[PDB]
Amino acid sequence: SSVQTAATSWGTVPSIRVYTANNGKITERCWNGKGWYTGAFNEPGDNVSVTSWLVGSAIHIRVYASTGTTTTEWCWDGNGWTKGAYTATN
Amino acid sequence: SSVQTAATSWGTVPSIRVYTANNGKITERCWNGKGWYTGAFNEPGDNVSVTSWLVGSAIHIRVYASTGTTTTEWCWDGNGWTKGAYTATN
Amino acid sequence: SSVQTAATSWGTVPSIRVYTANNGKITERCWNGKGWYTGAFNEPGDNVSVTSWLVGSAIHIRVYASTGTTTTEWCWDGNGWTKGAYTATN
Ligand SMILES: OC[C@@]1(O)OC[C@@H](O)[C@@H](O)[C@@H]1O
Ligand SMILES: OC[C@@]1(O)OC[C@@H](O)[C@@H](O)[C@@H]1O
Ligand SMILES: OC[C@@]1(O)OC[C@@H](O)[C@@H](O)[C@@H]1O
Repeated sequence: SSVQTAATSWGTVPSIRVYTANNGKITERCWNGKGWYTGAFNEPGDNVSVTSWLVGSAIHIRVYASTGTTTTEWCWDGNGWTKGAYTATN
Repeated sequence: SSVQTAATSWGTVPSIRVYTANNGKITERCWNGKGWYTGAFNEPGDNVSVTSWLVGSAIHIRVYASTGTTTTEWCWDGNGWTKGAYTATN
Repeated sequence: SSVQTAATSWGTVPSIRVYTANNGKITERCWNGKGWYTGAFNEPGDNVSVTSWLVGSAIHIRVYASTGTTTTEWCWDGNGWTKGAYTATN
């Protein structure tokens, strides 16, 4: 009956991204040290998890969105979100 | 029917913090390389997620606790837990 | 009615591990920069969370699997998964 969140962060400011799944809809709230705002991420899912890493000063993000037994990976690589190649025989 | 956990860690020992939401109550078990113990975190929530970063050797933690459509951020910055400024129009 | 995932990553390639709990069974899909494959992790749980850290170039992983009010820690330290010492009075 409650929403579910995943979070990642990078740097020392830091930057934060919080993802929230809500009735099959996943949104993103972001923080970069000046204020909270709403991010470009809007994707279907009943559950979400996230991890992130830095390549120099480039941020790369992977969000794992799941409806039922199917799980989809979304990749941020600085040029808008794109679908990843993840798979599973759940 | 089961409890839900989130975890973060830092350093090389390392330090670990595991957060558990249980019937709207969120507790914290901690590890610093000598034994598991119970942490100062005790907050209302049906769901939890966490991220953390280091500023030199200072640890900063952000825990995201959710009941229903409302989500609250708690900040550790070395001086006890305090409420953060996170928001969302869920 | 949906599966639940947790994710961690390390390095710059990077390496990714995605954990999925599905009807009390937790599996692992892995990525090391050449393709997605299925990992050695197969453990009972209705919920999962993960964190990881590096000691030089050695990866250490901690997965937190939960059925009901009981929560179990599994440790990867380069020599196969082993049970950890975590505890809680949930
Ligand atoms: O497209 C980006 C990608 O190749 O990055 C590495 C892994 O996250 C893959 O699942 C993903 O498809
Ligand atoms: O008070 C600490 C704070 O400013 O830190 C950065 C963000 O986590 C904010 O949501 C939070 O309120
Ligand atoms: O056996 C490995 C271990 O000691 O590593 C540190 C902590 O994760 C403990 O819970 C765990 O048992």
